[PDB]
Amino acid sequence: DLKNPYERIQAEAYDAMSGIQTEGTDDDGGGDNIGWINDGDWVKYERVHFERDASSIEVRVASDTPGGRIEIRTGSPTGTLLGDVQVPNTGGWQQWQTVTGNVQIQPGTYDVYLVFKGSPEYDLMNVNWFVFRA
Ligand code: NA
Ligand code: NA
Ligand code: NA
Repeated sequence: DLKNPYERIQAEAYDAMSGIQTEGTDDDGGGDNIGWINDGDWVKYERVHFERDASSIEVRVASDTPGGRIEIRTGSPTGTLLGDVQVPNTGGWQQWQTVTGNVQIQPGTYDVYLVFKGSPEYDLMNVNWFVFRA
């Protein structure tokens, strides 16, 4: 029941969340995405085990609005920021692109949170999956 950050983790496979909902995705491979994302919402993935330092994250995203950003934190939604990712308008809620951002994560096992940030006035993005790189 550990999660491997160096292979895709599906965003709907969260252990806790605040503010979001899931739906079926039109992205290739099918499956699901999280959506209805607003400024301050988050998702938690428990027991994510890094055997080696991570230096970036890659996230599969879509947005019909101006987008926003994803903060990577551990331990709690307020835990130290380890990196972030900018998410642009992609031309629609099921128009998918992969974005990346730097992180610094040392080996260990963590509760990983993706915390969504942007304007409070519109929903920000959809997320299919994410994966870290060393
Ligand atoms: Na929301
Ligand atoms: Na960044
Ligand atoms: Na997914």
